[PDB]
Formats: sequence, C-alpha cells, structure tokens
Amino acid sequence: KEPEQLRKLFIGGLSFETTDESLRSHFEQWGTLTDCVVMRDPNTKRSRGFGFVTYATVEEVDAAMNARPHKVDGRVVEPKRAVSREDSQRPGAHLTVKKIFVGGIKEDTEEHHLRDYFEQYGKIEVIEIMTDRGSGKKRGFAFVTFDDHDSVDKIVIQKYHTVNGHNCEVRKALSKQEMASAS
DNA sequence: TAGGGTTAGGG
Repeated sequence: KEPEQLRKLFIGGLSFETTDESLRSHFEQWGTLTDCVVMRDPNTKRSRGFGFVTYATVEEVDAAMNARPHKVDGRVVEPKRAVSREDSQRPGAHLTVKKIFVGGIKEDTEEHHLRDYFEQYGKIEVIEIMTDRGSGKKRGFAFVTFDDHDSVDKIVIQKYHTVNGHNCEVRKALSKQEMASAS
C-alpha cells in the first residue's frame, strides 16, 4: 500500500461551519476516505479553519487535486499535499510556490536532463541552470518553474529525485529576503 | 489555511 502521509491532503480555509461530516461528504466524491477531520481549538472546541482528508490510494488523491477549485459548504477552500510534521518545521514549508530550487546537480547538467525528470510532475514554464556572474562557471544548482503549485508540492514531499544520473536535493524556492529571514 | 494527549531511553 502507500504511506499515510502521501495519501493525505491538508484542506485550508475551511468555513467555520465545516465539520468532519460535511468535509467527508464533499471529498468522498473522489474516493474512499480512510480519515477525515476538522482541526479544532482544544479548549473552545472552535474550528481552526483547516482539516485533513486521507484517501485509500494516491491515485484518488490526484483525482481530488485535479478537481480544483473546491468549494466546501459554500466556501472556496485550498487543498494541498500534506507536509509532514517533520518537514513543516522548515521555513516557508507551507508557502504556495511554483518554483523549486534544485541543488547538487553535476556541472554537465543540461536542460533536457531537468525536463526528463520534472516534466512528469506538471507543465514546466521556466528552467534556469545557474552560473557564476563573471567566470561563467556552473554553480551546481538550478531553478524550475511550473504552472501549478501542486506540481511543486508533489515533488517536494518526495525524498529522492534523479537528474542527469544522480540524486539531487529539491526544495521550494525562497526569495532573497525569505532566505535572509530564515537564517 | 499546518495535525488529532504524535518525537530521546536506559543501559
């Protein structure tokens, strides 16, 4: 079977009136849910405005994501691949971004190498293999931009990515200022 | 719009 983490979706922006039952009624349209829950304030019992839905298979998760936009209880919500508690500790881990930072790529890496691995996740809009300003030397990293934030999410929730024959690290791209705030 | 009494012992 597939790991519970990859079979789960974070549902943000829920109407304060959405309950486990109404959330389930909506999302069961795309598959068998093994878990469905609205997070609430431990004390006031009030809804925190987000919940989680888990399907029996990742294929059903993909169907749900392909069904966006989603409107639950009259409110447009935002379904996202669930980022593990461990990974949610990283700065910007929950940001909606369309660009990924690809690190540790060999110096002879070319755009076709990046496409052969990344296109499977979604439409690529931009690819930029970074080089040094002045020497023209390859720097060992690149940026890839997609047309859907879910393409980036589907990627970053995975541990390994093979480009030009070897593994490379992939993370959501952070702005110059985001980088500065994180360190 | 980031998790539900869900994260370092004791040899």
